[PDB]
Amino acid sequence: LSPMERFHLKYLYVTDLAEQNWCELQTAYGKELPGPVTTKEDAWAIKFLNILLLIPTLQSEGHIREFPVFGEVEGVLLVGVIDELHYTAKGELELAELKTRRRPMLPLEAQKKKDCFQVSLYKYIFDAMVQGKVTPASLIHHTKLCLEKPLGPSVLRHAQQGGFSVKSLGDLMELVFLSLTLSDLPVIDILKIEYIHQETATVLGTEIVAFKEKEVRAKVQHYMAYWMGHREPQGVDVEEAWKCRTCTYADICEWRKG
Ligand code: SF4
Ligand SMILES: [Mg+2]
Repeated sequence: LSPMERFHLKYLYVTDLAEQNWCELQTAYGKELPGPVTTKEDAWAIKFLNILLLIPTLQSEGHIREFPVFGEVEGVLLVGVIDELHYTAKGELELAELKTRRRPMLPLEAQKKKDCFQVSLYKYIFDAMVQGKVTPASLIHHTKLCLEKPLGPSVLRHAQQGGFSVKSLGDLMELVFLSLTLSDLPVIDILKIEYIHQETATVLGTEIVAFKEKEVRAKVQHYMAYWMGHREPQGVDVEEAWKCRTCTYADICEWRKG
């Protein structure tokens, strides 16, 4: 029985893989020992209507926030939300992820590696979306969305308020696929992480992620291999054994003992 089946998971979040970069075993324990008026058809419809509104905003106002992303990645559906997207002064599409720290210390290199992998996943999924690699069939196969169930009045409220007339959920998805791929949306050019002190608003550092598609794909194939149940989960390396000093599951983790 695969972890996705054991933990009753049908898709994953981008942060689930980011926390998996910190420790795969700690992430596994987090899903095993954790510590309805709307419908999944309605929730995804709201996500689609947000996209249909954000695409022209980014292409006209040049700046958007909270852009949802999704797509099948190595047999697993990965879902995420981009903090910020905007065109630079040179016409480059830049992604911004803001990290606030309560203490004014520089971020750990292990924290930077985890954050670099999170935004690399954002570009990985976003680029696949605007280039026509994410179909409505792949989402329906993974989310079990029933297309003939009519959308609840909460969504038609959220919709016609913006002027658009929705048909069924299937027609809503086909317009999203059209608007993602045929509206001249480019690939994300710049991946930018910014670390800020919460109080004094001091810049604690700024990373510009050097995106390499082959390395990103290889790391994803390795991580998704565990979730599909093809290999045992791994703990942290010995040089990063300090991660278990504060790990919730350090008292029953037999990797830290072995
Ligand atoms: S104790 Fe260390 S190796 Fe074990 S789950 Fe926690 S962080 Fe991972
Ligand atoms: Mg964010």
